[PDB]
Amino acid sequence: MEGTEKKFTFWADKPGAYWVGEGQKIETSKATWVNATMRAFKLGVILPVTKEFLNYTYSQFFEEMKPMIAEAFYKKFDEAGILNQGNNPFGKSIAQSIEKTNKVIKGDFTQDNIIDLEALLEDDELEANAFISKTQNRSLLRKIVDPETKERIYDRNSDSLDGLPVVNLKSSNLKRGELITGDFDKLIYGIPQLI
Amino acid sequence: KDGTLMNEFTTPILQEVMENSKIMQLGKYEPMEGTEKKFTFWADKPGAYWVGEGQKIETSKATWVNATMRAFKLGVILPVTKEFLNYTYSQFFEEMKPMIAEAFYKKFDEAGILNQGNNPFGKSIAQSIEKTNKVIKGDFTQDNIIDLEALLEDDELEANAFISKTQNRSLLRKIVDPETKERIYDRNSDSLDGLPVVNLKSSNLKRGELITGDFDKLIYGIPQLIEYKIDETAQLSTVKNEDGTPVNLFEQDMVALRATMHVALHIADDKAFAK
Amino acid sequence: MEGTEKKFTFWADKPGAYWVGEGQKIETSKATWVNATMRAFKLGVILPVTKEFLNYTYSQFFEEM
Amino acid sequence: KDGTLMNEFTTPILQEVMENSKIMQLGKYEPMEGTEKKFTFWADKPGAYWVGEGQKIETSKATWVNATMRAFKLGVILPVTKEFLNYTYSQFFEEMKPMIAEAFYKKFDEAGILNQGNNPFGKSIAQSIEKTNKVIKGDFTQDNIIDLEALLEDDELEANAFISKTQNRSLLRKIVDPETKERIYDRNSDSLDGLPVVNLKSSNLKRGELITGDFDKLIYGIPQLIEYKIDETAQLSTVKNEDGTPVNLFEQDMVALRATMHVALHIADDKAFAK
Repeated sequence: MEGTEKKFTFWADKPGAYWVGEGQKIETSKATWVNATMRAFKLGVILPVTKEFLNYTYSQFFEEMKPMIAEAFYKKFDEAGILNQGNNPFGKSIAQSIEKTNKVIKGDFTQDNIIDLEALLEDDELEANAFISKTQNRSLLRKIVDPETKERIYDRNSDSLDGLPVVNLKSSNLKRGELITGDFDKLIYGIPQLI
Repeated sequence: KDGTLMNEFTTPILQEVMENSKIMQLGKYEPMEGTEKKFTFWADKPGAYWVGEGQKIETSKATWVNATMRAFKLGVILPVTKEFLNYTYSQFFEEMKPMIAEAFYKKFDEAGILNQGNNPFGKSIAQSIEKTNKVIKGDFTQDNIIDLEALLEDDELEANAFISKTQNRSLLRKIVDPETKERIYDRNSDSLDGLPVVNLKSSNLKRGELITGDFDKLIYGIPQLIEYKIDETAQLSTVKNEDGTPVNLFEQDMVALRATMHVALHIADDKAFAK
Repeated sequence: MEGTEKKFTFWADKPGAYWVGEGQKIETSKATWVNATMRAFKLGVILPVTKEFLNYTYSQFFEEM
Repeated sequence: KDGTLMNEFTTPILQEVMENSKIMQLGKYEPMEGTEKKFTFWADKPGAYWVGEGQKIETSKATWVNATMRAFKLGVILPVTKEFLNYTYSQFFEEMKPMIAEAFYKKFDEAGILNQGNNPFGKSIAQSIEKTNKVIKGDFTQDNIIDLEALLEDDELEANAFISKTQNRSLLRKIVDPETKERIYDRNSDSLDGLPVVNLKSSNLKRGELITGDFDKLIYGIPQLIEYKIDETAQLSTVKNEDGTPVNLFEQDMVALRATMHVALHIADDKAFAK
C-alpha cells in the first residue's frame, strides 16, 4: 500500500430475546502516515568504489552487499518501532504504551510480578501470539531464581515467558524487562531501485 | 458526514464472534419447535444367577422459551440513506447481516451462563442458585480449587469443557501456589482441573470460574425479513428523531429464530460475596 | 457517481530568455452535495385509487397519473 | 498534501483559438540562420545633354531570434507527488505540452502586436505604429473605420483582416452602418470587410483593432525536450523548505523552439482617449 489502509468493521451482535432483534454497528478507519527512507553509506562506500571499478571480484561483492543491506533495512525499522522510539511513525509498541497506559515495568524484577502481568492482560482483553525480545534481554530472562516454575519450554525450540513460542531478533535494548507484541500492520514497496 | 461516504471500511473482530457460537455446545444440537423429551435411563443389575429384576425410569421435557431478534436503533437509520444512494454501502449491509447472525448466538449463550438475562428458567447460573451451590467466587484459594473437584465427584457429574470469559481467564492463568498440577497452557488452552476448553466473550466477573455439563441446543435459522417496519418504540439520533410517525424505509433486517435449552440436574457455578 | 465531481487544471507560461525551467501547475476541484427527493402521493391519489379497483376506466387513469 | 482525489483535468476548446490566430497571420519560414534584404530606390536625371545625378541605394537586413518555453515550478511541485500515485498525471503532462506550445505562439504575437513582451523588440507591429503615428484617438466609429481602412491602402499594402481582442469585437457588433446593412455581424464567421478576422487574448490590448497583411513568421521546429536534474527554484513544499533546486528528476520539462518574426510596418491600431 501507498499509505495506511482502513481497518475492518467490528459490528457487535447478540441474541438477547426470541422476538426482539437488535444489532450494534461499529466503524474503523486508519489515516495514512509515515514513509520509509533509505540512505547511502558514508566513508566505507567510498573505499569500495575504487575497488569495484578496478577489480571484477569487488564489483560482484557490492551486488551481494545490496541483498545484505536489504535485510538490514527491515531490521532497522523493526528495532526503532519496538525500542528507543527512533521511527517516523507515532504510537507504536513502546511509544503507544508510554502515551496511553503502562502494563509492565522493567525497573522492578520479580517472579510473582511476571504472573501478575498476565492477569492484567486478561482484564484488558488482548491476544498475543509472540513476544519480541532482544538477544541481551533473552539471556537475563532465561535464568531466574524462583520457588516454583511453570511454562518455560526452552529445550524444544525457544524459551517462553508466559506459555507461547516466540522468535528472538537482534535489537538495541536493555537487558532488564520484556516486551510483548499484539497486532501491527506491515507495508513494503521493494528493495534497491537506483544504482 | 451528513450522509456521505467516499470509501467503505472493513469490520473489526471476526474470529472472536465465530468462536462464541461454536463454544455453546454440551448436549447435542437438533432442530425443534420446542423442547424434545429426554432418553429413558432404565437401571440394570446382574444380582443373582436365578433371580431377574430390572429397574425402569422415564424422562420427558416440556416446551418452554423462544428466541427473539430485534432490529437496530439509531445506527441502522444512518446506514439506510447510504445503502439507497451508494452501491458499496448496500453490499456492506448484506455482509453485516452475517456478522449480526454470529452475534445472535453469542448473546443467547452469555445470558444463559451469566447475569440471567435469558427467557429460559434454570440454566447454568440460574439452575445452581435455585437448587444447590457448588463453587464460590467470593473466596479464592488453591486448595479450594482442588476441593471443588472432590465435591463434583460426590455429586457424580461429567464435564467436557468449562465456559469462561476473557476477563476471567486472565485472572485464572496467574495464581500463587506451592504446588501446581494440570494447567497445560502452552499447548492450546489453559486448564483448571485437567481438560481442554475454548474461551468465549461474555459479560462476567473476573473472580471465579464456571463449568458446563449438559445442555440442549435449538436453532431455526437466520435473517427472514428484509423490509423494516415504521419505528416508534426505538430511539433515533441520526438525521431525524422518530417517536410517532416514520417513513417506510428499510434500515435493519429482521431475523427469525427458535431456541430452547434443557434443564441440567447438576451444574457448577461461582457466585461472589462480600466479606 | 454519487453527487457531483469536477476537475480543472491550469498551466503557467514560461519565460522568453533561456536560463531556468519554470514549473508550478494549478489544480482545482469542484463538488456538489445533497440531492432533491421526489414527492410521494397523498390524499389526492388515494381517492382515485378506490375508484381504480372498482371501475375499469379509473384504473387506466392511475397508470397515466 | 495529496489528500482528496479530483480525477479531473482541463482540456481543449481554449488553446485551439490561440493556435488559429497565429496560423491566420501567414509568414514565410527559413531553416538557415540570418536574413537578407533587397536593394531599393535609385536616382534619375531629367536634364538634357548632361549625365546629372546617379546614385543607387543598397539595403541588407539580417534577422535572428531565439525562443524558449518556461518550465513550471509552483504547480509542478504539487504534481510530482501525484505522478507517482496516479497514472492520469502522466497523460495530463502530454496535454500540458500542447497548452505550452499554444502559449509559445501567443507570447510571440503579444510582444509584436500588443507590445507586452520583449521577444521581438525591434521588429514589433505596435512599436512601428507608434513611430508612424497612424492610430486614431477615442472610440472607433462605423464611418471612421472605413476611412481608416482606405487611408492604409493608399499609403501601404492593403490588409485582408483586422486583429480582434475578444472584447473589441463585441463593441463593434453593437454599432450599425449608415447603409442598409449589418455592421460586424457574424452569422457563421466574423469578418471586418471580407476575410475572416482572427481572435487573440492579450493583457496589454483591450480596445481597438489593428489591420496587418505582410508579416514574416519563422519557426525552428517542435518544442519537446526530456526532463533531467532540478533547476531554477521559486516555490517548493513537501517536507522541508529549500532555496535552491537540487536532488531527484525535474518536476517540469523545459521546451526549446526558436521563433523569429520580422515587421514590414502596416499596422495602425486604435486607442481610447481619457479625460
